Amino acid sequence: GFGCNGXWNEDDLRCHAHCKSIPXYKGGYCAKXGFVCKCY
Repeated sequence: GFGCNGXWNEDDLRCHAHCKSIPXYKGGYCAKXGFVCKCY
């Protein structure tokens, strides 16, 4: 995943990095057992 590779591998930092790299987003929080990278 995009940093979110599960409960024991929840790198929301990298999820944020990912989403920040996407235009129209400013960040990205890691959700759903640390599996879903959700950009905002």
